[PDB]
Amino acid sequence: MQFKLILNGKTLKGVITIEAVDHAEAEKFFKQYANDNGVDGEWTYDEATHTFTVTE
Ligand SMILES: [Zn+2]
Ligand SMILES: [Zn+2]
Repeated sequence: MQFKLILNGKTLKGVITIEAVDHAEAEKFFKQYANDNGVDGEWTYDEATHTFTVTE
């Protein structure tokens, strides 16, 4: 499956797409990915579009 993360940071913006075999695994990956980017934000998920957002 494919999932997207929109990073809406104060000083960094991004869009990342991954392949994953599980929805919760994708969430866990993206949370670690944002943490590793130094991005600390609030989260959303939209199942219709397979899109996570993190907003600082
Ligand atoms: Zn699952
Ligand atoms: Zn789905």
